[PDB]
Amino acid sequence: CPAPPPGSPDIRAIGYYTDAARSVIDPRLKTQNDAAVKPLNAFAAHVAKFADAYAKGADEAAGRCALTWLDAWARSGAMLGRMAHVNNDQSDYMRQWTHGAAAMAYLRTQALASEQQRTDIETWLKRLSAANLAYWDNPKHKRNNHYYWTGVGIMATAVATRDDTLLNTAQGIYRAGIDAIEPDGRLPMEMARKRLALHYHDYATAPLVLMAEMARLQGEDWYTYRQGALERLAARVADGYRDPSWFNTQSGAVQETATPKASSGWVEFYRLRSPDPMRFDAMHAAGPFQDPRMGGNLTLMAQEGIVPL
Repeated sequence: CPAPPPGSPDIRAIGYYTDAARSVIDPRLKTQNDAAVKPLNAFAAHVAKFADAYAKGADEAAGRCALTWLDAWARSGAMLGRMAHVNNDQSDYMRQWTHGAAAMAYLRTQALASEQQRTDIETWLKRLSAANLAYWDNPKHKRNNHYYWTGVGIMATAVATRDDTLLNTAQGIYRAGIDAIEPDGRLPMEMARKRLALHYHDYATAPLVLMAEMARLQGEDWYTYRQGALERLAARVADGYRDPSWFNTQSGAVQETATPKASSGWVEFYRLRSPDPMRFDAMHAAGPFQDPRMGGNLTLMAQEGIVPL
């Protein structure tokens, strides 16, 4: 168990896209963004590592290691300060993604927390939840995938705290995504990303499924809501990787060749829930998948459960 990095209240992230469709990256700005947010990404990467090692069994130390990192940032009031904007709201997005990754690690290692630790972390996770959720009160922020990733931290905090109010708002974020699916299967805000249209349909499917799976922790079958819709979106994503023909036309760009990776590991869960599961064998074969912002190892979590008992 290493030592936790500093939990600054303040974030200064850097947007790195150059075109309106937010699909062409500036390399100079991505390297600058990577360095600016190295401690946020490092915090998520370790605290998920500690959870994966915990879920391997016979390693209560790793679980208690993450709870030390999470408790340290809790008392630092980390990420609750200034979200510095330079050329966009990339800092806000990092708070959304880092909160999620944090809330997942606490959801997964919760059982080993002391009472000083449960109080510190949960109070922090709810005080983050309020912050990230207040961001989306401004109607000028389109509620695209970014909105649905905010639900990862809200949902995990809700289930971890057993807060029925946070459960509903979290359900509202998921349902808002499911409602955004169009009859042809498209999410029009993800479809407007051109050469990354498939990629962002994939990236949009990840928090929706993961939210639905944590709802299973409380016996709720969220795939019931607007049943069949998420299948349509999930199907196009699986179709797009074999043949990007549809995505090419509906986006007006030639999709960017790419193998499924990391966040696209939502398919490890959804294939257990779909009516037509063998359709996702090709994506499943690209595994295993691991993503700190969704809790860690999605392939194992789909087999052993999000929360190891």
